[PDB]
Amino acid sequence: SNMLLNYVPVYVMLPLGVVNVDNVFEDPDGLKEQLLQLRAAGVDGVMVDVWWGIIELKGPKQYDWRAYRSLFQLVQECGLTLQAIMSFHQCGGNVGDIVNIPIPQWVLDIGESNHDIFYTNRSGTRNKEYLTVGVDNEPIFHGRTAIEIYSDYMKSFRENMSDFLESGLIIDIEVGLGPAGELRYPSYPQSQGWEFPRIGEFQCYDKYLKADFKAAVARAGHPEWELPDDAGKYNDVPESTGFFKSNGTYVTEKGKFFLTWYSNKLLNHGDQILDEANKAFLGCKVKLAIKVSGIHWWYKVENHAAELTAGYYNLNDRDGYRPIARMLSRHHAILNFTCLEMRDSEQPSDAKSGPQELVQQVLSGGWREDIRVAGENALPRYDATAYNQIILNAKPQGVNNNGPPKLSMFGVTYLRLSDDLLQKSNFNIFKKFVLKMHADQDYCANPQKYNHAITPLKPSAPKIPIEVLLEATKPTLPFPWLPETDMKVD
Ligand SMILES: OC[C@H]1O[C@H](O[C@H]2[C@H](O)[C@@H](O)[C@@H](O[C@H]3[C@H](O)[C@@H](O)[C@@H](O[C@H]4[C@H](O)[C@@H](O)[C@H](O)O[C@@H]4CO)O[C@@H]3CO)O[C@@H]2CO)[C@H](O)[C@@H](O)[C@@H]1O
Repeated sequence: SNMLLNYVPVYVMLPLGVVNVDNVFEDPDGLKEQLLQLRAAGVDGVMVDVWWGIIELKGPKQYDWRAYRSLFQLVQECGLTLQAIMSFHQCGGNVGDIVNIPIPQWVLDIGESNHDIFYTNRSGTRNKEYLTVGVDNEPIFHGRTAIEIYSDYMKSFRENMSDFLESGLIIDIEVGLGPAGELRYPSYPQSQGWEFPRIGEFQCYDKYLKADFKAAVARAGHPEWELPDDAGKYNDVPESTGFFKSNGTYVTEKGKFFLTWYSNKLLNHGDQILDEANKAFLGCKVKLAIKVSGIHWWYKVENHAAELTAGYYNLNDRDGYRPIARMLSRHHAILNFTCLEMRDSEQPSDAKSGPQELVQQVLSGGWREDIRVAGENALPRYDATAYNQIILNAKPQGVNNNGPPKLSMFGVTYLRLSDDLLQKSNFNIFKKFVLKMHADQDYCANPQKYNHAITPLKPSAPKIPIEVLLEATKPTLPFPWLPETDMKVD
């Protein structure tokens, strides 16, 4: 078999706010010159937020798809494909967020009077960037539940963009499932202080989550159990907490029970919404995808504090990612792992960071459950170092000169298309990165040639029970990585 079978596509994220809060496509001409640059570089496609808070701004079911229609048209004129994010979250409080885009005002209005629709920490701070899982199924939004809102939105998108869907412009629909569009709790909000190598806080204090928790413990036989109260604050270190120190609460029954409850709320949140997405896009030539954050800090300590916290119940003896991957399998979805570039040695020692290990764990789990795996770089990088790291992760065992590689990622979405990137020296490097992702081949317009043809979305396979999902917590050894890519940028 051909080298082309080694190709991994590359996408570029568009700038935040290319459609402003006013639902206006501000600078088509500018963008256009940029896109044309990417097309000549050999880039396969681009990724864009489809902000819920811009589209359904006016009131319920008052969608205005016009400015996005224009943008998609321009992308299509430029010969690029497109990855569309159903962004049901706010833009603004996270790293890199240069523009503020909130959720719909009319939703915000409701929260003015029912504060418990937001994620809440133990101190009672309400985070407005995303609606809490606790209201997925509460019909308090003018008669709709939150899941109905998301679902209606995706249906509308589907019907209103059907021409672009059928012309094959859109290749994947990333379903936003939490803050920054990631399936996670907002445990590390910059907007509340949080600073890097801090552990973050559990976000289950809104009333619906607290009531669910309380009923559940009571059924377990411990009505008396409460939500954690010894876990510290955003910027603690684990050892400084009752919850996470050795022999702390996290390894008690109560803690295990809690952690399981907490992490399972995510799994079910993701499963239910993907169900809705599957039905909305049924028949379309697209794949669905979700985003999983890379919480590499504290990875190297037994407690994995930041991971727990974000709702990833990952320990050294409990795989907290593989169950997500298994969940994705019934929906035929892709796991988009949002941190691919970092090296362990670039982290402060005191953060006990294990980014490379975390990567191998996550991709291996996906590959093992037989799903497709994609990823992004978490932070803006322009150096060969970062690029060669992404290339290694893309094809962990190198290129197969006589067939398809044994392990390969399904795609990688580079972080942001800025002025800096297009600078002459930066862009020259990038061009190389693109070439080596492409395995030394020229850009290949027909994906069928590299074994990526998209077939019409089928219906989801049947619900897998939580027990079965949870079997995937059994630790496995990762697949073997090369120490260095065989296809470096230098
Ligand atoms: O336009 C698409 C979306 O883009 C933005 O969200 C993306 C994040 O910016 C990107 O970093 C990533 O998400 C998480 C990373 O996996 C995780 O490592 C972390 O980044 C850390 C970093 O590891 C650490 O060293 C540094 O010092 O602190 C950072 C922590 O904040 O958190 C990231 C976010 O949870 O992928 C996201 C989605 O593509 C926009 O904010 C989002 O609104 C857009 O939808």
